[PDB]
Amino acid sequence: MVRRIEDHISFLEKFINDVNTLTAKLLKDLQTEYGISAEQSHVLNMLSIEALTVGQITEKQGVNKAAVSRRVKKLLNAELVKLELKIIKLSNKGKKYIKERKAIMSHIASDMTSDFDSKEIEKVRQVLEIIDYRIQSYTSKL
Amino acid sequence: MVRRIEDHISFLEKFINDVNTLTAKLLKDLQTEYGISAEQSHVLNMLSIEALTVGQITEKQGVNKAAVSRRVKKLLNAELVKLKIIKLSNKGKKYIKERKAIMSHIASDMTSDFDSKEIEKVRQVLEIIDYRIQSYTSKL
Repeated sequence: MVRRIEDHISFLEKFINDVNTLTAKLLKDLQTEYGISAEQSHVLNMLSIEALTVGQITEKQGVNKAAVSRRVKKLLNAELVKLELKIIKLSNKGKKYIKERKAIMSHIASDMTSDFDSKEIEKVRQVLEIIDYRIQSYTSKL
Repeated sequence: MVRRIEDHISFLEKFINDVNTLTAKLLKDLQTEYGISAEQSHVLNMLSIEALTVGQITEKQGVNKAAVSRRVKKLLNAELVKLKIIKLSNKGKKYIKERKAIMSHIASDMTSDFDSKEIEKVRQVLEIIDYRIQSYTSKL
């Protein structure tokens, strides 16, 4: 079992890099055309799901109390995000951006899974949901 | 069905960020113990797979023409990397094995209660996806 989960782990690290490498390539032009970097794009993607504060973002991101403060002020100056700890939500324009990001992904994902059996995907998705639940739970403890 | 594939992509992205988040917190002390930052640790990660040069590294990495050359310099001076042809040293490999031990122990604990065939089904689905992604980034 040792060489087993270790193989799964090695495999998942590779799958994650390939997903990141492919995502960056498919979004280079959009970010280019919106004047934002990959890093700022990943921040808009986090806020497409829930309104966050520099505090939250920093925890999920990593060691960047200032690098986050900067990136967020830059997003505010580009009017891609807005305020209401502070109320950091997406502006209408950051939403247009997220809609054009989803539409680009959704499209190649669709063509890539058109043949999958939804009953099988559904079982796989439940398993990953439980693991996701345990990762988030463990992240909370310590 | 377009709102279902969107849900899957979002879930998939959320899963990946949760893993990256957890991975960062689990390794901070070890990275700290070795005198390196998370970003220099990513360069070791790569070199753990295959010996590379600043060429391969900058690409996969992404946007980083000289920010990568720097992290390498620091790793080279730390004696984790070794020299063109950039490889890991026996000290760099000791960091990767200890990294592997921390991750493997956590991953197996979160997974020990699953049926081996359930995990294999997940593995097969992800392999087919990774197959198709590599095949795609291959084209353009």
